[PDB]
Amino acid sequence: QDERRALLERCLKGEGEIEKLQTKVLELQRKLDNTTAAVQELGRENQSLQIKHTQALNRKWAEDNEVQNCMACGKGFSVTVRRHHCRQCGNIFCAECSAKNALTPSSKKPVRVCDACFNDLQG
Amino acid sequence: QDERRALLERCLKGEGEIEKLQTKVLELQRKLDNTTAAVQELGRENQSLQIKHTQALNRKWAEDNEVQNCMACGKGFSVTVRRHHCRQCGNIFCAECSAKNALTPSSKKPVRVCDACFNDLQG
Ligand SMILES: O=P(O)(O)O[C@@H]1[C@H](O)[C@H](OP(=O)(O)O)[C@@H](O)[C@H](O)[C@H]1O
Ligand SMILES: O=P(O)(O)O[C@@H]1[C@H](O)[C@H](OP(=O)(O)O)[C@@H](O)[C@H](O)[C@H]1O
Ligand SMILES: [Zn+2]
Ligand SMILES: [Zn+2]
Ligand SMILES: [Zn+2]
Ligand SMILES: [Zn+2]
Repeated sequence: QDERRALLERCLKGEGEIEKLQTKVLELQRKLDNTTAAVQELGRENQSLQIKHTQALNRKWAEDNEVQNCMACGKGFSVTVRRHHCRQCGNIFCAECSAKNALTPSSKKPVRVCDACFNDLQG
Repeated sequence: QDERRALLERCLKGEGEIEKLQTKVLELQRKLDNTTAAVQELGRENQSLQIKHTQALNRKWAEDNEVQNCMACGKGFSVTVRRHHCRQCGNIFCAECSAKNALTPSSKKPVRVCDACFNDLQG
């Protein structure tokens, strides 16, 4: 009589704690999936950055004969299509791929830079 | 009686399943806490690289008026203690803290750089 009246309580209360726990689990799962996806994107991004920073440090003024085409548009050099350098990356380009001058740490007066390095300086 | 027997079981099984679920809840929390900690850590890392990167992509030839001391030894500039620039970072140094020349992407010939940037460009 009162025996089953209390067992139902224990049971009903249990089948209820379960439903709650299960919900908490689907919850933490999604949040885990969410944060896991982000920490992985950070791992890739950190390797991407360290690598680019490294490549930016090796930068050196290129030797003319080593570059036969504009490092930006691929145009070939000749007597009519002369060489120019970017004071930022040290690469060689035609005049149309280095028509802009910018303020760099190498000179007080703006110097020649390629389009890529120009936009990097944020201006 | 068979009714009382069944109920007890229903309940025991319920208790069994709850235990499993509670451990799982704590497992997912442990993992979510570790990942959430790893996220903030790697995030600060990439930010620091962004900072160092943006900090370089904003360096210009420092104005002499805005630098009253060698960016390296604090040595103050005078009529005799002249100002000099490092072509890699654009900062100002005394002749003693910028007595070295190195190869940069800004010129074909070695240019004046501070001790830092020299050894920075691996000597
Ligand atoms: O006059 P030229 O014979 O074209 O010589 C070129 C110029 O001196 C370019 O200077 P610039 O970058 O200031 O144009 C330089 O970057 C090239 O390496 C040289 O081949
Ligand atoms: O000649 P001075 O009167 O000292 O003028 C300084 C020199 O021209 C320095 O050239 P340098 O770095 O190539 O020596 C330059 O870095 C400073 O900005 C100038 O104020
Ligand atoms: Zn070109
Ligand atoms: Zn460039
Ligand atoms: Zn320097
Ligand atoms: Zn000094």
